[PDB]
Amino acid sequence: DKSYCGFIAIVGRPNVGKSTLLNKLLGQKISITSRKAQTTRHRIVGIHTEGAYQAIYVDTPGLHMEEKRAINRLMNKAASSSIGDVELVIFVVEGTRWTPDDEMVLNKLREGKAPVILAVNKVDNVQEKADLLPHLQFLASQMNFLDIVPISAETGLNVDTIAAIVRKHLPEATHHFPEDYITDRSQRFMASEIIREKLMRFLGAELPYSVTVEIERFVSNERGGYDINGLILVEREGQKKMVIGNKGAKIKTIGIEARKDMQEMFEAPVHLELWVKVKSGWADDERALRSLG
Ligand SMILES: Nc1nc2c(ncn2[C@@H]2O[C@H](COP(=O)(O)OP(=O)(O)O)[C@@H](O)[C@H]2O)c(=O)[nH]1
Repeated sequence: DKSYCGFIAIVGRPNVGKSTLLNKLLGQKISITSRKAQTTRHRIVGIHTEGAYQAIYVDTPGLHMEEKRAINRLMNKAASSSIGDVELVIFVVEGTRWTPDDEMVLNKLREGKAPVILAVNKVDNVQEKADLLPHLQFLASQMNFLDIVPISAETGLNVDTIAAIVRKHLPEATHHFPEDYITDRSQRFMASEIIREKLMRFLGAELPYSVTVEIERFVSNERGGYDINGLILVEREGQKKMVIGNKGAKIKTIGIEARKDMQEMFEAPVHLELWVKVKSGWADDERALRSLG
């Protein structure tokens, strides 16, 4: 009748789909990505809190004192307040690709005490579904995995399977964090949050699943103001038009409101541009439209 809270690492070389899977695990209808991907002192990438379960996702396999201290700062807690250890490692790879980078990551998991799960991502993207079996057996001989589960972070295929395992490894404990805590204080992130919020405000009942927001460009001008490029991404074409809305008024208003809330929070000028793109490729009219004024 009490609670569970713990640290779950998500690891794997760049591009295997770590952030994509993280987002499917957080389960927000609108998600945020960042093609900049930078390293923080506390290594928290996201927090999933549902009922009595709080999963704290990090991007290092093990937490070292410097980092527990950074995590305590983030929460504004006395630096000697206790912090547990990574309880489960999600090792992520893509389809049947296997490189020395993949191995460098593996090397640091045996170095640890925590059980490792092997999430074979981009499974949807495998050419000959045959190649899989032999590869998986080769993968399995690399170390004792608690489990091996092929997934598509994009589709959601098997991600619930990862979730359920994660829940199982949360030690009994009080939650560290408040339910909706901001772990990324960067202005760049704050811009995303505002767009996501305006999307949720104005789309209402029509707003689909799997929308993601992303800030392609964040700069300060000479005028001590700001220039921001926002990119809103949707699964299918029909959705792209609900976002733009009848006569382009929907995306027009969203932009106006977001640029407003943005100027207020940044106490500075803001020029905001917003693009709606369908994940699977731009388009002919759109690409040619992109490179303009
Ligand atoms: N086809 C396919 N692409 C994926 C899948 N998961 C992620 N991707 C793509 O992989 C690219 C990078 O994923 P990302 O999470 O940002 O990489 P990472 O955080 O550096 O590991 C993105 O364009 C994703 O859309 C998947 O399950 N299938």
